Amino acid sequence: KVVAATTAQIQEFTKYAGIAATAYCRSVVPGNKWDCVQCQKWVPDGKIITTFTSLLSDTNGYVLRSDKQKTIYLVFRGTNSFRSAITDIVFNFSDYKPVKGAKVHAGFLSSYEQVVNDYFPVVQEQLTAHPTYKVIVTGHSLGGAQALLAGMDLYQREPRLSPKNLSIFTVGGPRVGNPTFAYYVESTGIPFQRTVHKRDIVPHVPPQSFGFLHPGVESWIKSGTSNVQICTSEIETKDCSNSIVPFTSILDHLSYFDINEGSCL
Repeated sequence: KVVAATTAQIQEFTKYAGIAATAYCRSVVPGNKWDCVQCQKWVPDGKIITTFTSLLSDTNGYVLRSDKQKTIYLVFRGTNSFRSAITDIVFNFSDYKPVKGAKVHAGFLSSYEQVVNDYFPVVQEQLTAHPTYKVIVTGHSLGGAQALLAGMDLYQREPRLSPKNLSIFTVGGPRVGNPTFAYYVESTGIPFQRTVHKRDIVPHVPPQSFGFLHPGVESWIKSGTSNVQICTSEIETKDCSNSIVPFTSILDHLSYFDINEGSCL
């Protein structure tokens, strides 16, 4: 139930932290260029299909297609001022209208409704252009809450996406919903991989005392770069990053497998 990660999996989890890091380069969004170091390192033939920015909540993201890897990537990020994203949050809920009994964080859902009409027809269009390709959704920090709600809404509202071609990856993701929402997520069968690095605070906020719970399987970077234990349950265990609480840190939020997550370095 608590395995070490095969280097093959450490490679996979690193590829996606590197793509989530690209969303912080201005030149990618709103710059509309794929010429950043991480960019070119993980998906060299990427064609940026779109970028969208929400000036209201500073939720940015982009749709990217890679004919080589047969993947359509949906990537998000919120604000990169992370000490004010954490101190200025409200741990209140909104109803998750698709599922009876579910509720998600109120602010992350209002940032999501703000940008859904900017990616969703573009993704749909690329699956009609490219029907054999898979959709990977990804992000760091607040961008991880958007990614989980994004992959769940693509599941709900697009017939062609299912566990065969929809995948979700986040590094640094906050919790998003109450236990019924968590339950529904693992019930979809969409693979969700939540990596958290060492003592990073943000997967620990909003806390369980307020009613929030994480779905998906946790892969914890314990020491440095290849020491990743996997808590293979699809609901969160106290066996992985929850064991270090309250000895928590915002500084571990800022690099994942040694890639800067926050400043495009």
